[PDB]
Amino acid sequence: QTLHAPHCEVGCAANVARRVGVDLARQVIGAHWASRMLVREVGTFPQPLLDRTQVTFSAQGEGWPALLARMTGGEVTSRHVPREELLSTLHADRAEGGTLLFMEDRACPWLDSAHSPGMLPHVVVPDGVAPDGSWQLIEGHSWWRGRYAMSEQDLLAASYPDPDPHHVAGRVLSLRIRPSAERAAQLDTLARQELAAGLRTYLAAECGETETPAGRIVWANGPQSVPLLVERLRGWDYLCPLAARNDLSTEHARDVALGRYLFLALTDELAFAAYARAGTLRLVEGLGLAGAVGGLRPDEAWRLAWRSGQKLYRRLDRQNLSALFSALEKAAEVDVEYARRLLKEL
Amino acid sequence: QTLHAPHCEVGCAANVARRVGVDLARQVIGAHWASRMLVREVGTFPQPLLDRTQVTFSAQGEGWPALLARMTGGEVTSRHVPREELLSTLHADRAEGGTLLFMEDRACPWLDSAHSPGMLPHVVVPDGVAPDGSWQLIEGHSWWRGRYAMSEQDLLAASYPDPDPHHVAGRVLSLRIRPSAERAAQLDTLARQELAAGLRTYLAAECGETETPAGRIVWANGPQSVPLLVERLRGWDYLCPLAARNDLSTEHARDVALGRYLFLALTDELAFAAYARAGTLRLVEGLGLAGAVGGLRPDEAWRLAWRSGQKLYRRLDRQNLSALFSALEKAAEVDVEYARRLLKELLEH
Ligand SMILES: CS[C@H]1O[C@H]([C@H](N)[C@@H](C)O)[C@H](O)[C@H](O)[C@H]1O
Repeated sequence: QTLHAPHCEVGCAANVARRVGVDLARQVIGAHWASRMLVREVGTFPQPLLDRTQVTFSAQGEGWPALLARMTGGEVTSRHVPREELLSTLHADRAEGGTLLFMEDRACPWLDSAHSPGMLPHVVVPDGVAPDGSWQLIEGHSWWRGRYAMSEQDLLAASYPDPDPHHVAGRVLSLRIRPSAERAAQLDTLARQELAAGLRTYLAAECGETETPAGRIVWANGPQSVPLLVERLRGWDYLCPLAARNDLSTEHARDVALGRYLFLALTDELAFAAYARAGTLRLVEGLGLAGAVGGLRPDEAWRLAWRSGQKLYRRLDRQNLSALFSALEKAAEVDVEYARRLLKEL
Repeated sequence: QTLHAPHCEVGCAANVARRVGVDLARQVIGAHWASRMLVREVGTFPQPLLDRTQVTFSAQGEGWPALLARMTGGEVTSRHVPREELLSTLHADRAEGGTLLFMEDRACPWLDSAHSPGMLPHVVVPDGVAPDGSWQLIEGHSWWRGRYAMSEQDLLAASYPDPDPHHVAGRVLSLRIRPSAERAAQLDTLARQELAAGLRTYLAAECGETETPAGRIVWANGPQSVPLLVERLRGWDYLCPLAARNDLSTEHARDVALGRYLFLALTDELAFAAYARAGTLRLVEGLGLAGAVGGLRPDEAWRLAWRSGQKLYRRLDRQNLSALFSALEKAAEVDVEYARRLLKELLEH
């Protein structure tokens, strides 16, 4: 069965990681405990790519590409490749891992997105050639998890589109991640070391700020990240009375739709947090530390906040806004007690 | 009488600069020739603030805060002020320039945005207390330009919103920019220098890439900036059949609204391009190089691309889309002929 994740690129990496005997969810993502509030907002003029104040959450920390590489000793590097050389690079990558292949949503018929290339590009994992000569594409997104066959012709049609709004033209992420059999024996040892290192970064609770052409990017780590996030998201309660009207302007229905999109993107991050925290718990139990840390369930607290984000996205009103904030405050407080307990035991 | 520009913060800065004998449109913005395409796109994972691929244009280059500080010997300083120090900051800043005071759209009643704090915060220039106790606020955006009165009570309440989605509570940009007597006379000298420095940067035509938590940010300077923009903007032609197709789900309808927003944002940057270009013309004259560039009107070319964008909001079809594309290639063409002549004429001395 095909592995999946709330972020489809992580699902893809998980399938690839399994080929080389690496458990991404448990040993890589689960080994990296993180909690960060991120804000894009007005800073120093000019910032022409700053289209709106924007807030979200991330439990990805450094991210799986940096951690998958670190821990396997291998390599997760991105690159554009010319159409003549694409079919071969796929077979070449599969030997030592695999490829994340970027295409538009309209290039994947199962996505049902013919009339639009999507807000962001999509990603699939090519899994070798079937008897027919048609390629096997692994879909990493939980909503469409599985295997889809696509003719070879369509694969270069999909990977080199015209026009190319997403600059997706033959873009590939190359996972060269096969651990040497000595490194492979060190995986749980290294996972336990990454586990402690992320917990220390979490409790260090550092703050940061950068000025970019897309705006000022603010971030805050650690136990205060979710209380700071909730405080900031209150600023969007104006969406509730606006969305309860049926006679919205064109300009006003745009406000609502971007605010709603802000809450969809956050909901996917809460799903990811629940997925990561489960991986951490499986890593903890496999390390034999579960009985020492206790029965706290940060993965469950984040799942409830995910569901509550879904509920807000479907019906953007004040009761569901307030219920999201309260589910997030609960996840913040189970997180910090679990983090402190787990670092103590390590 | 109130100055204005298509970006509200630029119109606000023009008003503060006039108070200290500096013509922002001519000596600061007109003295910074620039052309740049910006893309935000997928880069290294993870990038949680990367919500969509996005492309836009900028003729602002380094931007007026850097230029206006350099040229005046002063500073353009951002700061959050506690409530009990806002009025005194407003009064104290006015002697050396003034203040861009940040505000939610709903704080400014003339914006008719009571329902929303806006996608972005707004800025106004407080302009003293009137003999009746009321405060005067200068609106620097062309569509609302003028002076509005606010009571001190409403100004304080509006400058400290709770909650504060935009993070603008007591946030001020302090423009301490009064030139010394000697600097005031060297002004048009420095405006001449900045014009050449900016022209040389435009032809250096460098590009860059940064990886941020908001995505990979790609930029390109030079004569290739507008053809590159038109190439990438072709990627959004899918918006035409998508709009007016009446079986639209919440997600595909969100795609249409964000596409239209992309071109609304772009339209403002073309109107700024026409505004900056025109400022470069008026600077080229008091400098006396008008005759030695010919009759090339980059302001007029860019103003035709601006109008071409506004057509797109009312009707978003392949024709108006291609009309905007052709208008943009014209302005890019005019821009490189004009810049090549003016940089040669500048150093001909
Ligand atoms: C409900 S599909 C959701 O994600 C899409 C795609 N799967 C990603 C991976 O590119 C597109 O960005 C869509 O515009 C967005 O609404």
